[PDB]
Amino acid sequence: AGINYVQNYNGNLGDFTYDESAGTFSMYWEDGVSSNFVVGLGWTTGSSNAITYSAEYSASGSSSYLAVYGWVNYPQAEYYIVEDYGDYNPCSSATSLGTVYSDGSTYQVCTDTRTNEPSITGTSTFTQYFSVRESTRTSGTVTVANHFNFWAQHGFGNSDFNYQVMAVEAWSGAGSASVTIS
Repeated sequence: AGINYVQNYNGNLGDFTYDESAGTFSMYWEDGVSSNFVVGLGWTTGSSNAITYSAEYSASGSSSYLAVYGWVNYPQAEYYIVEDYGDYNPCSSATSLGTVYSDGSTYQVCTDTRTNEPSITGTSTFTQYFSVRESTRTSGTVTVANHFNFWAQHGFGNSDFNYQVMAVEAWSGAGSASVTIS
């Protein structure tokens, strides 16, 4: 992997363990949470290389994602390639951009605008891009490039990347996750 960055945003709301040199991490939020966490492992600068992962992920009670997650500095954007998830589909509610096919499934693609919300520069206004896998799974390869190229026709800057990680996020309910990046 060449993992050089640990993502920890409110990981203390649950039990986050990781080992950078093995590329593994776990997160348990068995009791539930009612605030947002995002944890995981990755690289201080994102790129379009494929990511292969393997996970156990149990969050059917939970507003949660298992996703490639990362940011672009300018135009400021937060992005997700959601491989599996719980009770909430961000594309149910956001503006639809269409569909992309990659790595064995279609993904619905959507975007949203967040105003004065926490971001890599503090509090600011940014765009979100989502690809949500139609056949959810917890192991495989994500050909990031196919998503970036599709989003780029819709304004995604597709360069000037900040961090990028394989992540678990939850903001409600309980669940459990253990992930290896290969």
